[PDB]
Amino acid sequence: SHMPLLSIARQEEEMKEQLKQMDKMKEDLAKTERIKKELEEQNVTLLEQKNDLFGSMKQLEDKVEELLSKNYHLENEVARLKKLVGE
Amino acid sequence: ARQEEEMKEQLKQMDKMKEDLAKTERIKKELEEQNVTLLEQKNDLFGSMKQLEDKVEELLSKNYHLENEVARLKKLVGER
Repeated sequence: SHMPLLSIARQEEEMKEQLKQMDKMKEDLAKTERIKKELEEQNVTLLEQKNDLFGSMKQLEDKVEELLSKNYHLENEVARLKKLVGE
Repeated sequence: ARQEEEMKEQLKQMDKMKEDLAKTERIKKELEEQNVTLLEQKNDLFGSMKQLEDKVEELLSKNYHLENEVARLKKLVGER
């Protein structure tokens, strides 16, 4: 209250306003902590999932490299065989 | 004076409270940015994953065709 209060009354109004603001902070903290913990857990999971996608990525790049080389060698054999028969 | 002391104690507890909250919010926002960046990196990886799988399927099918073409040609040439 902004009305002119007497010390005895202002004091009581101030103490109530403090407990209130305190409970508000206790609530803001509890919620932020909860959200913080869920974020920790999720990031751990995401990181683990990302490292797995990287691992799969590599296996595939390798598979592609292996197939690209067998492909070129095949096109060269076809060209060699074709020229020999005349196509 | 006695009530003024009760006020001070409440304030010391309050300061500590704001301190724990400020700290918790700072770590939280940090974790949020790390969380969004990871989500995006995971999305990137999926998209690149598909491209590669398609390339593999394509190369595997060309490979088999080429092997059949090489087989056909050898039978004509006499090679074994």
